[PDB]
Amino acid sequence: MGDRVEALAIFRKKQGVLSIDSRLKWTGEGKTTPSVDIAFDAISNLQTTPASNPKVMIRVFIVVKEGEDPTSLVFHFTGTPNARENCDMITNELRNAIQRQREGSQSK
Repeated sequence: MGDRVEALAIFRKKQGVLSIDSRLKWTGEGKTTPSVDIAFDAISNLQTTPASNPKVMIRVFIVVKEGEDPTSLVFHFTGTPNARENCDMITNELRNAIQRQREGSQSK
């Protein structure tokens, strides 16, 4: 909500739109259902490409959202025309909103 940012990326050889609305939601190509729906409470941290890299990507480290186990997902913006710019847009709002939830969930 407001943190809504879009950037398509390749998730497990799937090139779809990566969206951010309180919950990090990535969706595959030609799909109405999100393939990566993980809330910020299930995002412990993430690693993104250092900008100066042809293979622009976004990696997310998932905390265990009751129901599964801790995992790490990768969204390759490498196959995206605006990989880095959207990657930054995603990462910045993503990381900001992810921590934003932590502010009211944990003491720090």
